[PDB]
Amino acid sequence: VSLMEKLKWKIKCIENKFLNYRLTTNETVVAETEYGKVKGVKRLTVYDDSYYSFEGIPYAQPPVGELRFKAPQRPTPWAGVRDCCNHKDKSVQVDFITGKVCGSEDCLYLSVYTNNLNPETKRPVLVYIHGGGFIIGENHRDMYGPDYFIKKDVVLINIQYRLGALGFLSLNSEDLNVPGNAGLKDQVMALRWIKNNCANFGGNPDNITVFGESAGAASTHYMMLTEQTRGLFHRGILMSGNAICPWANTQCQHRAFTLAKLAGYKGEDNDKDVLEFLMKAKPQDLIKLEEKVLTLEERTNKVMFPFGPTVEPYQTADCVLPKHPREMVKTAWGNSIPTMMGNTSYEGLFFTSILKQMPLLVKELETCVNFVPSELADAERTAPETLEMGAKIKKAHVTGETPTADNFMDLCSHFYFWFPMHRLLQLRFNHTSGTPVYLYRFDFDSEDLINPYRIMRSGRGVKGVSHTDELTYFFWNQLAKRMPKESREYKTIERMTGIWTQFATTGNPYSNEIEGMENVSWDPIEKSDEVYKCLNISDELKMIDVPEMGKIKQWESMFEKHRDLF
Ligand SMILES: *B(O)c1ccc(C)c(OCc2ccccc2)c1
Repeated sequence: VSLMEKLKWKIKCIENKFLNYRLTTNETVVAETEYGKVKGVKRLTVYDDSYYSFEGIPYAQPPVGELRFKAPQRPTPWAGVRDCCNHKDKSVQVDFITGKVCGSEDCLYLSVYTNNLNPETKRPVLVYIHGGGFIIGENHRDMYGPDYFIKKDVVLINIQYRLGALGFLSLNSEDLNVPGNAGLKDQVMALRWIKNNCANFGGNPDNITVFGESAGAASTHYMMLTEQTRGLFHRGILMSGNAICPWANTQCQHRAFTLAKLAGYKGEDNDKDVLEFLMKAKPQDLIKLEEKVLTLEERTNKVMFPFGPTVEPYQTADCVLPKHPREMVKTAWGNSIPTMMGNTSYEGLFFTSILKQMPLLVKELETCVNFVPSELADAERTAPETLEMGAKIKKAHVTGETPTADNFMDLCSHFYFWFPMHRLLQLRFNHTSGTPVYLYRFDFDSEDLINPYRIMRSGRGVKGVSHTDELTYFFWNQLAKRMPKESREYKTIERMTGIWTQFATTGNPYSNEIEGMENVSWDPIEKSDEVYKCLNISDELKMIDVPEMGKIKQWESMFEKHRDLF
């Protein structure tokens, strides 16, 4: 990231700290939890609203020392009152702006926000799980401020969970108790805390909605898939992701040795010896070297992250993913709660910055063989069958005789988001009680209000609605500002928080009380539908057939001779 954007960011960080101070009030409050009393504080917003804030509520023991890489442990209760008037640190990660490692192993906290601690009615509880490819992210209000949602009468909860190798190391040897998915197990424990404590904050424990974007959507989907969470919540929203996205899981059991060897491990590839070395390493050393773990071959085959959610090699008490996600869909309790899913109208624009530094990626579209789903592709991607499958992809996205950068990013929209969504819907339809699933398409484009991901994707002055552009209209961030009440951005904020709050409340995202939705008839998807309908969210709200449908069917056609793997 440029020095200009670095200094720009440092300043906004300095501005955030002062604005945070200025929007703090002297009205502190104490709430009960099952682990003890917590002290919160009332905060203000730039729109002259206010909310009660509890940050730094632990839901697990700090996963340090002998607990590194292990499933989370219930936290120790306290006598007296715990200070929750400040946030804790984020999980150890590379700061995308600075390039330096930041955060802490001591990161298993959540934050609780509401405009009223003693509401007349038990309120809907909305639980946000952040994305960041399971390797970055936080619940800090500089990125995920509740300032917009607290205009609504709900309780909003933002969780953290372990990232990177510290969250997702996985070792085959059963004796070592490192099966993988520690970070997902973190989420499970936070959800359990939420179920048992939201009532203390005005929440209705019988009306909880879990939602997340990108890896947070994959996370939400995992929480709907695993038996560990059966009946814990009542609606789910998957924003630009789910568990069967190719980036959402990986078999990484062999990569722990590689990481160790990157960090100076001397010895043999043995799970016990590799673990012992990894247990003593500085956590910042491991996280910084994570970028080097994937092989050239793995990158070529579109493995995006070395460590992430995995199929656990053996079962344990807290096991979250005993089988591949496709399999877990067959029996998933979450198939039977109201569900909303969606994507932006140009997801793949997110990969602009990556394409810039690696222009040759565009030549992958010559045959598109590298984008053929890995389960269908041969190892070298040289089989004539793989060339045939790649030709189907090529026909779907290459518009001229030579592929362009926009063809690449259009392709990415489907490989990473739209096609996995299609597969999920079709799979789920064969295993559901009949609860509704609604689709949205976020198609609102502005650069008058942005979020820091625009900086990371190098999308300043860039047109189209990228992966993460919707976050701007759900959460306050330190790059935001007060918008005029009549502006299209402000209207979109009210629309997005409105629909999300309507869906969380009733399991149905339609309400006549939301501006622009007067002529909207938002029906869910049925198994018999050959064409998906979605609410296209733009300056106007309009129900349309998913424009991406034709391309989606073209991807599906690669599976013509392998229907059992679709
Ligand atoms: B969603 O959580 C997500 C989807 C796809 C990608 C590539 C992704 O990467 C985020 C990231 C990239 C580079 C460095 C740090 C984070 C996230």
